[PDB]
Amino acid sequence: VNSFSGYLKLTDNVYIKNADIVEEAKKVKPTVVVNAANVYLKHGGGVAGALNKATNNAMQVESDDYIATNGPLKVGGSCVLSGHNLAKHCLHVVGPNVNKGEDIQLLKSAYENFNQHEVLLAPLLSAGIFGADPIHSLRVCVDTVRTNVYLAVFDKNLYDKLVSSFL
Ligand SMILES: CC(=O)N1CCN(Cc2cccc(-c3cc4c(N[C@H](c5ccc6c(c5)S(=O)(=O)CCC6)C(C)C)ncnc4[nH]3)c2)CC1
Repeated sequence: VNSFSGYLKLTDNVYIKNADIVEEAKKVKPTVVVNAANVYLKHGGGVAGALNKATNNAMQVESDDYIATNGPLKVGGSCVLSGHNLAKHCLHVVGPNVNKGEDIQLLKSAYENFNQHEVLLAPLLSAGIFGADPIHSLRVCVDTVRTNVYLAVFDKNLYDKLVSSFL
């Protein structure tokens, strides 16, 4: 299905919309929804907490079972788990948190995880309280992702700065 609408195409493979990723996931029910995860898959705030709350904590129960069996992910790494009622699959991706001293080179590695899936609904990796320059995160996305990615950015002011810089 992947019925994305209202998206502005920036490149042959990158689209963007001023929207809440949770609301987009409920409407579209995409094949893959990307979560802006941490290495222990603990979804307490921001995007991760919003996606987990939309699943009524089912994402957290499943995440805890994955960590118990496989251990933590690494910064720049990912894992595929159920999307529950939001998507067929959830691709949990760990972008570097520069506000806590993690290296920005790892942002490229985090975006490279998107390439194993044909179509993804995703947030701007490492933006918000993760501390990275959001326009720089968009540049890395454009230069790294080669499959089709629909970026949901829930802030019209940020969306307008991204569309203006990209033009
Ligand atoms: C109608 C109603 O009451 N609502 C509204 C609330 N809605 C649920 C709801 C509640 C709370 C938050 C969010 C939401 C935040 C968010 C989003 N934020 C962006 C962003 C990008 C990357 C990262 C972060 C943030 S972070 O979380 O700071 C750190 C990780 C990396 C910023 C605009 C830069 N981008 C996309 N979708 C979103 N969703 C949503 C349920 C439905």
